[PDB]
Amino acid sequence: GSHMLLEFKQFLYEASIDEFMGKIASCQTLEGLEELEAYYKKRVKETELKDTDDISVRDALAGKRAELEDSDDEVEESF
Repeated sequence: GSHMLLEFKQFLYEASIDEFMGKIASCQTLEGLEELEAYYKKRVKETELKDTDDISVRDALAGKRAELEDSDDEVEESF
């Protein structure tokens, strides 16, 4: 069946944004987005993330961060 093309961009350039942009768009909490932000920083030495993931996802993750930071009304700091 299907496998990595080994000599092309395409399989990586789908890789970048396949669930992660959803995972941040769904993060529901800045405190979680920030854990996603640490998990992004934890991961991308363990793999590669090219240019493509980093901009697309960060601009979204940071995209959400401002929203979520408006949404700072989170657990125990405000119950």
